[PDB]
Amino acid sequence: KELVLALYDYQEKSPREVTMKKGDILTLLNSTNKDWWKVEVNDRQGFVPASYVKKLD
Repeated sequence: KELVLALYDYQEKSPREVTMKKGDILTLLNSTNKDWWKVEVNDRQGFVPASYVKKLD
């Protein structure tokens, strides 16, 4: 698709979230929410804080 860049690390705090590290490059799955975007990291899917990633495109 698409791609975002993780600007910060994020540990999942809930069953529909996913973990990411600074610098990771993620596939954006759904950005229809203002606060949480669904991303695919590496074989994992779930939401992160929208503003902890940046679009590239």
